[PDB]
Amino acid sequence: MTNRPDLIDEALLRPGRLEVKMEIGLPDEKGRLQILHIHTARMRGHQLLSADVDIKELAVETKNFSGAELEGLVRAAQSTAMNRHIKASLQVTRGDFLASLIKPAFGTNQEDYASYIMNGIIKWGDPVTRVLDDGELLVQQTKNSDRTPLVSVLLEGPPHSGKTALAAKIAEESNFPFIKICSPDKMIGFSETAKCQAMKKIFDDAYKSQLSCVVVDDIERLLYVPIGPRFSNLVLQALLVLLKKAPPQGRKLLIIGTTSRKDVLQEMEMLNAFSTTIHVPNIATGEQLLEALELLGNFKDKERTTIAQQVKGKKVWIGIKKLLMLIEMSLQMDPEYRVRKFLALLREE
Amino acid sequence: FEKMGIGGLDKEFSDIFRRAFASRVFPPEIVEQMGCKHVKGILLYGPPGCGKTLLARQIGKMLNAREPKVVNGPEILNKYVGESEANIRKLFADAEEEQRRLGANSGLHIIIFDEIDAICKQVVNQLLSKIDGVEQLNNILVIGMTNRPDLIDEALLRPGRLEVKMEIGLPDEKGRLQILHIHTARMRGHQLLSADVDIKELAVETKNFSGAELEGLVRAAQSTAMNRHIKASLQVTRGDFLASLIKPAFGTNQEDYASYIMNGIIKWGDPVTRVLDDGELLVQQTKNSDRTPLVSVLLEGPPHSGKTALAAKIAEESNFPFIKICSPDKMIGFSETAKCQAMKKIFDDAYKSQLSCVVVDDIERLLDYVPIGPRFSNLVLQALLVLLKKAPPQGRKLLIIGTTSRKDVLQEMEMLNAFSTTIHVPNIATGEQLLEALELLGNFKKERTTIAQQVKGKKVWIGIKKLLMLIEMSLQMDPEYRVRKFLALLREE
Amino acid sequence: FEKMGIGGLDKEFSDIFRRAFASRVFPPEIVEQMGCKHVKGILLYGPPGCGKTLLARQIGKMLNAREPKVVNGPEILNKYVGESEANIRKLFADAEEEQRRLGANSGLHIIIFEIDAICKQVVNQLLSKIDGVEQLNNILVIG
Ligand SMILES: Nc1ncnc2c1ncn2[C@@H]1O[C@H](COP(=O)(O)OP(=O)(O)OP(=O)(O)O)[C@@H](O)[C@H]1O
Ligand SMILES: Nc1ncnc2c1ncn2[C@@H]1O[C@H](COP(=O)(O)OP(=O)(O)OP(=O)(O)O)[C@@H](O)[C@H]1O
Ligand SMILES: Nc1ncnc2c1ncn2[C@@H]1O[C@H](COP(=O)(O)OP(=O)(O)O)[C@@H](O)[C@H]1O
Ligand SMILES: Nc1ncnc2c1ncn2[C@@H]1O[C@H](COP(=O)(O)OP(=O)(O)O)[C@@H](O)[C@H]1O
Repeated sequence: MTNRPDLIDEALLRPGRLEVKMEIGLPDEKGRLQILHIHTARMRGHQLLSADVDIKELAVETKNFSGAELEGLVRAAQSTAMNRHIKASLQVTRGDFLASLIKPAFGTNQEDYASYIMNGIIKWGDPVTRVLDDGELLVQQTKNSDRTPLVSVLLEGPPHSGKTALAAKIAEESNFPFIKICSPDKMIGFSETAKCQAMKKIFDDAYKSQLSCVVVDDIERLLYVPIGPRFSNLVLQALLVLLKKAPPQGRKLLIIGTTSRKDVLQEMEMLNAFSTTIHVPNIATGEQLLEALELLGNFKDKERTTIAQQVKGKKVWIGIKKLLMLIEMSLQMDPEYRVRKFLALLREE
Repeated sequence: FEKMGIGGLDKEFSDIFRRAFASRVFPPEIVEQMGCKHVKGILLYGPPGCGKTLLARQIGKMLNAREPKVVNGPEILNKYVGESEANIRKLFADAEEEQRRLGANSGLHIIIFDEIDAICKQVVNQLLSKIDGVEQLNNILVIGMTNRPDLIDEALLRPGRLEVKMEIGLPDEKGRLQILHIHTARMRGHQLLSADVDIKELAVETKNFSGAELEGLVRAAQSTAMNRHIKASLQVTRGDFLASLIKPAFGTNQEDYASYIMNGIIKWGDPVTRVLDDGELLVQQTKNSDRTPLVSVLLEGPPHSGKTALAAKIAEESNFPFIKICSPDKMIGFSETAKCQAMKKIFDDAYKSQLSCVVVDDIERLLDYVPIGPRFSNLVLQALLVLLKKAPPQGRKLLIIGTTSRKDVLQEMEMLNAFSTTIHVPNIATGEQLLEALELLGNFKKERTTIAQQVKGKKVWIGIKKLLMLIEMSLQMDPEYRVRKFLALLREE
Repeated sequence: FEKMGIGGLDKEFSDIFRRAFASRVFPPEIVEQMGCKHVKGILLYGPPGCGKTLLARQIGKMLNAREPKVVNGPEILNKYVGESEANIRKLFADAEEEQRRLGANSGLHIIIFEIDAICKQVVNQLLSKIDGVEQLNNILVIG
C-alpha cells in the first residue's frame, strides 16, 4: 500500500512478483450514495432515524467527499442530536445533518475567498462587463468542450487597477467542486527548493478531481528586483513546465494568472505559455468617476453637483483602489469640509 | 458550572462538550443501539497562558475518570537508549491492562501530551498506531496542546484521530471581569477586602491582560498590603491596586516611547499642523471604518528634519492597546536569516489583538544599503515587501508607519507602490520660521531684535535638529558673547 | 540591618523583601485565610563584583532557613553520561524528601544557580521540576 506510485523502484514490479496493480480513487455520486446507505443501516433498522431524512439529497450535496468524511459526518450528526436531546424517543433529523455539514480535504474552503473577495464588484463602465463576459465564456469552454482539456489566461494592468478581486470573482462563480489558491504570502522565509515543492504539491491535487481551478497571483513575487536583474531560475523553470502539463485522461483544468509587469514577463519568454491575456484599465473620464461615486453611495445630490461642476472639465487617471482609499479617508472630516478636502486630495494626483 | 472557576470560555467549553462527550453521558443502551464510536482526540492552541491546562484537568474531573499523567515533547524526543518505544508503550500499559482485566466497560484513562508540535517534524508512527491501529483501546482519550498550530503535520488531523480543534484567545472585557470576580472570592467571603474596591474599574483598566497576569496582580496587591501593615484587621484597598498596577506582554511599555520621544513637539509653522492633522485622520479611519482593515503611510524628508519624533508622537496619541517598535539597533551583528525571523515574530504578535500599530523606522539600514557599488540584502527586501500587504485575520485591524531619508533609492527598488500614501516633512525655509522657533523654545531674550535685524535679510535652509544642536552649544559661552557666537556658527551653513 | 555588612543596597533589599518574603513572616492563620501562593524565583543581574552572592547568602540566613547548595552552568552543561537528569533530580532531593513527610510546616530550602548559558538562543527538566505536576511549596531558586 502506498500514496506515491512514482517512487517505487522497478525491482519489485517485474513479473513473478507484485504482478498486479490497482487504483482506488475518490468515489463518484453512486459510490457516495452507496456508502451513505451502508453507514445508516442500523439506525433505520431499529427505527431511530426520522422519516424526513432523504439520503438522495446528501448524495448530491457532498461533492468530493472521501470515504472517511461521510462516516465522520454521520457520527457528528448523531452526537448533535444526542446533545440536543439531553438539553446541554430521540430521532436524528434533517436539521442536524445540515448544521453538521466537517471540512473536506479535496473540496472547497470559504475562508480564503472571504479574504481575497473583500467588497465585491461594481460596474462603473464597459471594461468590467467585457472582462466578466470573457471570464464566463472561458469557464463555459472548459466545462463543456471536449477538444481542449487545459485552458490558461493572464489578467494584467497598471498598479492598483483591480485584478485580484476580478480573478477571485471569476473563479468563485464557476461552481467547480475543487478551487485552490497559490499565494506568495504563505511562503515567507522559505528557500527556493521549498517553493518548488509547495507549488508541485498544490498542483498534484488538482489532477485528482474531475474538475478544478487554480489561482496563481502576483507571479512577479514568486520569482524580481531591477537593481541588476536578479531572480530565481528553479522557480521559473518549474512554473514554465507546469503551465503546459496535461492532466490524466478525461480530467480538466483552468489556470488563471495575474501580474502588473507585462514587459519583464515578455522578455523572459513567458507570454507564449499563456493561451490568452486580458487587460484591466483605469478610470479615464469624469463620467466613470461620477458613476463610481453614485454606485458607492457616499455623497448626496448637492455634493454631487458641486463635484461635477469642477471635475467635468478635465480628464483623470486613477485606479479604483486609490479612489476607494481617498473617498474612505475624506469622510472623517466635519460635514462642512468633506467636499473641499476630497477635491484637494484628488487634485494632488 | 461556576465551581471549576473558568471564565471567558463559555462557547469553547459548550462546543467541546457537545462534540466530544455527549455520547458518554447518554444511557448506554441507546448508544449501543446506534453503534457510534467515541471521539478519541482533542487539540487546543493559542497564545501562552490563557487557560489550556486548567481546562484539560477540569475536563478530566468532570467525567469522574482517573487522574491524568503528563508527558513533554522534547523530554521524550532525546531518549535514544532503546527507551524511545518503551516510554510510548508504558504510558498506555495501564489502560490496556485494565481493559483486559475488566473488558469493554473499563473506566477511561486520560493522558496529556504537551508541546505536541515537537514530535511532528515538517516516534510519531508508534504513537499513531497505538491510538488507532489493528488493536485499539476504547477506554482512552488524548488531549494535545500547542502554541504553533501551523507546524503540526497533516498526518494527525485526518478524521478518526484528533478530530476536533479549538482556539483559546485573549479574554475580552467580560472575560476579564469574570476572572477578577473569580480570583477575589475568598477575601470578600471572609470580609478582608475593603468596601472601596470596585472590580468594574479594574475590568476597564487592564487591557490585553492574559489569564495569569490578573492573578499576579492580585498577589502583588496582597503582598503590598501585608508590607504596609508590618511597616517594613488589615484590608487591601484601592491604593494597593493602583500602586501594584506587573508589565503585560501584549501591552504598551512607556520606556521605549520615552526613549524615542525626547523633547516633545513645537508647532513652529504650518507643515507641523498639516502632518499632525493627517496622522489623526489616518488613525480615525483605521479605527472606525470596515472597508479598509489595513492602512500604511511613509513619512520622508531630508536628513536631520524631524521624522522619528513625529512618527512616535502619532503612534502614541492613538490610544491603541498594542504598540510596538521594530528598530534596527536591537539587531547589531545579526545575520540576515535572523533579521527575517525577528521581523516575522514582531509582526506575528500584532495579529492576536483587536487593534495594533507597528512602526518600522530607518528602512535603509535594515537592507544594509551602501552606494559604493550597489550592495544590499535580498532576503530582507522580499520578506519586507510581502508583509506590507498581509491582511490580518477576520475582524481585526492594523496600521503601519514607515520612515526613510532616501526616497529615490527606494523608488528604484519598486517599493513605493506598496505604501498607500506618503507625507513630506520640510526644513526651515524662512527667517520668520527661525524666529518663531527661537521664541517658542524660549532661550534668548533685545537679543531677539539683534538676531532679527540680520537674519531677516536672507533665507535659510537648516533642519530642526541641527538648530537645536547649535542653540544648545552656544549657551556655554560667557553671557556677553552668546549672541555673537550663535550668529557665527549659523553663518557657516 | 548593619550587622549584615552591606551598604548601598537599601532600595534593592527593601523591594526584594517586600515582594518576595512579606507573606513568609506574617501569622500563618491570616495568610492561609487569604490563599496566596508563595513566589518561587528571583533574578539578579549586574556587572561583575558588585555584591550579588553575598546578598543571596545573607537572605538565606535572614529567614533562618537551611543552608544552600550551589551549582554552575557550564559545569552541568558538559555532563552527558546520563547524569544531566540525575544531577538535577538529586539537587531537590532533600526538599522532596521532607515535603511529603511534613507538608505545610517544612523548612524552606534554597539553591543558588550563570543561568544564561543554559538558555541558548536541560531547560525543560528544570522548568518542570520547579513547576510541573508536582509543585514543592518549600523551595526557592535564585539565578
Ligand atoms: N470593479 C472593481 N474591480 C476591482 N476591484 C474593485 C471593483 N469595485 C470595487 N473594488 C474593490 O477594489 C479593491 C481591489 O484591489 P485589488 O485586490 O485588485 O488590488 P491589486 O490590483 O492586486 O493591487 P496591487 O497592484 O497593489 O497588488 C477591492 O477592495 C475591491 O473590493
Ligand atoms: N516639530 C518638530 N518635529 C520634529 N522634531 C522636533 C520638533 N520640534 C522639536 N523637535 C526635536 O527635534 C528632534 C528630532 O530629531 P529626530 O529624532 O527626528 O531625528 P531623525 O530625523 O531621526 O534623524 P536622522 O535623519 O539623523 O536619522 C527631537 O529632539 C525633537 O524633540
Ligand atoms: N479563567 C481563567 N483563564 C485563564 N487562566 C486562569 C483562569 N483562572 C485561573 N487562571 C490561572 O492561569 C494560570 C496559568 O494557566 P496555565 O494552566 O499555565 O495555562 P497555560 O498552560 O496555557 O500556560 C493558572 O495558574 C491559573 O491559576
Ligand atoms: N556592600 C558591598 N557591596 C559589594 N561588595 C561587597 C560589599 N560588602 C562587602 N563586599 C565584598 O564583595 C565580595 C564578594 O563579591 P561577590 O559576591 O563574589 O561578587 P559576585 O556576586 O559578582 O560574584 C566580598 O569579598 C566582600 O568583601
